Amino acid sequence: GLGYGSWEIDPKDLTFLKELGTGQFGVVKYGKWRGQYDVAIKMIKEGSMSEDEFIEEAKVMMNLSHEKLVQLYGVCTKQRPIFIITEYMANGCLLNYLREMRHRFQTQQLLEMCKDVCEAMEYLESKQFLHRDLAARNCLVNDQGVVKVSDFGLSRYVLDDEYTSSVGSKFPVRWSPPEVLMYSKFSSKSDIWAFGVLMWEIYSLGKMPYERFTNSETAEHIAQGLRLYRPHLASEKVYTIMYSCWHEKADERPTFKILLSNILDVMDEES
Ligand SMILES: C=CC(=O)N1CCC[C@@H](n2nc(-c3ccc(Oc4ccccc4)cc3)c3c(N)ncnc32)C1
Repeated sequence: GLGYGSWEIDPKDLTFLKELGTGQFGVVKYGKWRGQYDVAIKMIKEGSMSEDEFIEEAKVMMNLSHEKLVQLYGVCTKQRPIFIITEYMANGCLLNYLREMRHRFQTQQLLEMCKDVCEAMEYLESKQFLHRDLAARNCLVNDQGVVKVSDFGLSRYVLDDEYTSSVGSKFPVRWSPPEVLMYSKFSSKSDIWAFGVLMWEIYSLGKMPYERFTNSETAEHIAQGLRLYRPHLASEKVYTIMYSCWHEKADERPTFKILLSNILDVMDEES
């Protein structure tokens, strides 16, 4: 209505129902919009984000739409803290979901999680949109067990320097290819590398990549041409797919379209 741009939600239309905890960038709640639509409300703590840049980017993010990508519905920016209003994903963070041994996952379920993420990433790649921090901790799971990609591109607006540079204590070293760790060279191929590490996280039921190493040791391991090795639940064909994401030469890594074709092939062969 009057006073609101197409990317702006009126916070008065929100009903808060449940505290979900603190996610990356701030406190998140479950609620309703206009009494009946389920939403998540992510509250951005003051001083944590480059707010005007994020608001401009939110306009582009609103236009992204894919069934395996968490939908951004709008933002509430007339007050502090600002809110990010998104699709609600009842089963929460993928990393925590993988770590719950009660699920007793079949490998076909794990491969479907990989396919869900790959479809979202093929869509982002088709829009020339980099995720820049793909990992299981940045994927969500809905009430139907569908995994969707979340927090896409958001790292660009984080003000805490410990998260933003390779030399920072909170940088995603374990999901980064050699050219990012050595030279800060981000590209579609650094999202491909990260996707291979995410496939390893899924097939490992949420183990930390390079679980016995520090970040410093991981960077040395990778720079020396060494890699993660095969999770017990991954078949040789699944391992070949994730390993292809880790070629030392970025231009020899597949695209998300190729990875999708490889995953569908294994799904058919392992059906
Ligand atoms: C370890 C506990 C666990 O599960 N957590 C940790 C506590 C909060 C939980 N969480 N987070 C979101 C969410 C909400 C908004 C959002 O903004 C976007 C910004 C840019 C692009 C897309 C989204 C990102 C994630 C979220 C959600 N949507 N639905 C349910 N739980 C959520 C996940």
